[PDB]
Amino acid sequence: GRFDQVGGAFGWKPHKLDPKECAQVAYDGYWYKGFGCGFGAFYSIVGLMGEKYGAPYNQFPFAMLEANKGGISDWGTICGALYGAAATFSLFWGRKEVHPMVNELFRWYEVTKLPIFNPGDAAQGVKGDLPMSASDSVLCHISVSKWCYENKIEATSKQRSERCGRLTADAAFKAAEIINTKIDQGKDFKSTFPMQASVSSCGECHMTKGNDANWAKGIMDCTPCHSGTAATQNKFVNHP
Amino acid sequence: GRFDQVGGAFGWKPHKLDPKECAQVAYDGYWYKGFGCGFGAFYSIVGLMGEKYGAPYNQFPFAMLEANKGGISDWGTICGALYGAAATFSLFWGRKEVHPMVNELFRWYEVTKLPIFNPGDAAQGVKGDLPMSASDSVLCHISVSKWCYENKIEATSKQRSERCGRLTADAAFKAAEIINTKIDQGKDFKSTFPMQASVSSCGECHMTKGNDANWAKGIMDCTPCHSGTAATQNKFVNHP
Ligand code: HEC
Ligand code: HEC
Ligand code: HEC
Ligand code: HEC
Repeated sequence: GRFDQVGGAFGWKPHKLDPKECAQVAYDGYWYKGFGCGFGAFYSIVGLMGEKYGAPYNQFPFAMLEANKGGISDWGTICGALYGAAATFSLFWGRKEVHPMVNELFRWYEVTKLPIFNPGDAAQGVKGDLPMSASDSVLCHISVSKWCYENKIEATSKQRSERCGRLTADAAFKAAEIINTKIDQGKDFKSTFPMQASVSSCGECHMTKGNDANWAKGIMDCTPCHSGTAATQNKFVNHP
Repeated sequence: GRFDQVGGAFGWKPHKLDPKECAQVAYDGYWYKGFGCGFGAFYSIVGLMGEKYGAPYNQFPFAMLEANKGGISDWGTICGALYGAAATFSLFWGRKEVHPMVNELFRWYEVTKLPIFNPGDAAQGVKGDLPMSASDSVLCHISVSKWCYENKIEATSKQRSERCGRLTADAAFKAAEIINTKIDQGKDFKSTFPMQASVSSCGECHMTKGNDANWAKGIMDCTPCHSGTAATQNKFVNHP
């Protein structure tokens, strides 16, 4: 009936992946027809399962993930690579089970200095080395803008598009490892990245049912936006 | 070949839909197995097309959209309803064409007071009117938290669960209108919502090629985060 689907909800069969292969295809996918972060990462997971094991994986409308490029048509929201990777988890597991998987993928992203991946000369943007940094944000605007600012590189530069291309690979690689670990540990799976400090402490009031201050939703690290930093001071007045 | 898909990229045949139908369906879909905002929205478009026209629409793994519940596994990033609705656009059109569609849907969401949709006695979460407001953000965290704060409503209440359900309906409604208009107008589609003030004013420096300060990526309204409001001041020291 209505709301149901071919194969049932979360009824696809997961298959272990080769993280190295994934990082690679994700990076390549990123440049393909200029589809981007979401497409490359998504494809490196479900796309590779399709090439090796056929249906249902190979029946997916892959380019739909172009939607996530630039945090969804340049709105700079969720980093496309992150969505593309986490979305695949929902093809196999449901809400309760996917939560710790995305928590690990997302918390890892906030703290790890990236990119790590290097295509060598398979580089389609700029060959070379790129500065690494921890974004402390799963949001594209924050991740990209901070890095460009800090490194005096333009968000239009071939470098930042090379950077996002490599990040797609790192996220693909990490997501792949998480999928593998999930297949192994079954319903025992646990995130290896503990809850963020700010999330836990602020959460005491803002994310605890019954609390008079329990208004907030979202477990992104609170630090970037709620720290009174120069960046978050009023830029609409006296801002050269 | 690798990276291609059944039907070619953006190869689906779009069909006009009834906005009021989608709104109703999206609202139901929202509660179905607790799948949420992204599931209802996406389904009310592609799902209905499946029910009414068959393959390929009816072949889609709908439950994957549960990935988006609560701003992606409770992370509070892009609102599930917005992503779910926008995603559908990429099944029929390429990024060039989709950009103005997402721009209108997202801008519409920022400036419009919601929710509008009212299931009356058919409310599946909690019956009754709900306070409306413009979020100024396509991010579930800012949208929800600010609304709970300003109305003193726990983010864990049925009231807010009901609000997000209604919001899903509004989003689905608007996306259908956009899709319909896009079908009629073809390559001449233009968004009714213009670029936000802060984005083009701040963008003059930050999102313009060649300018030293060209570091930012993202066309979200800059006001909530770069205004030095009470909210963005340091909440880590002397708070509350
Ligand atoms: C409970 C002991 C709290 C902790 C821990 C933190 N906050 Fe809080 N916050 C609390 C209350 C009761 C209130 C409202 C009344 C008031 O004191 O003004 C707030 C309000 C906020 C706001 C609103 C804007 C403001 O005026 O400050 C924000 C955006 C907010 N709190 C953020 C926040 C963050 C991110 C925290 C951790 C770093 C944090 N609060 C902890 C109660 C408590
Ligand atoms: C930036 C992307 C943010 C992150 C990460 C977190 N919050 Fe936030 N929060 C942000 C803004 C710009 C706003 C809107 C403020 C406004 O104009 O109303 C909010 C709002 C909240 C609120 C509600 C009170 C309010 O000022 O509206 C709370 C209680 C809050 N945020 C808490 C908070 C905590 C505890 C977070 C970490 C898990 C968190 N926010 C992250 C921007 C951002
Ligand atoms: C050009 C005339 C600009 C306009 C208009 C705005 N910004 Fe800006 N910004 C510009 C420069 C050259 C710099 C360099 C540092 C400085 O203070 O001179 C910046 C920097 C920022 C920053 C980060 C650095 C900081 O002050 O902490 C942010 C967060 C930023 N700008 C945001 C921003 C927004 C939101 C604007 C509109 C309200 C805005 N800027 C306009 C140049 C120009
Ligand atoms: C909140 C959800 C945000 C919105 C909407 C916009 N920006 Fe932003 N911006 C925000 C944060 C938390 C940061 C990181 C600050 C840090 O600690 O480094 C940024 C960063 C930028 C930058 C880079 C410089 C920097 O301070 O790191 C710029 C130039 C900037 N933001 C500009 C800007 C403009 C013009 C926006 C609207 C189109 C905009 N930001 C929205 C948070 C958020």
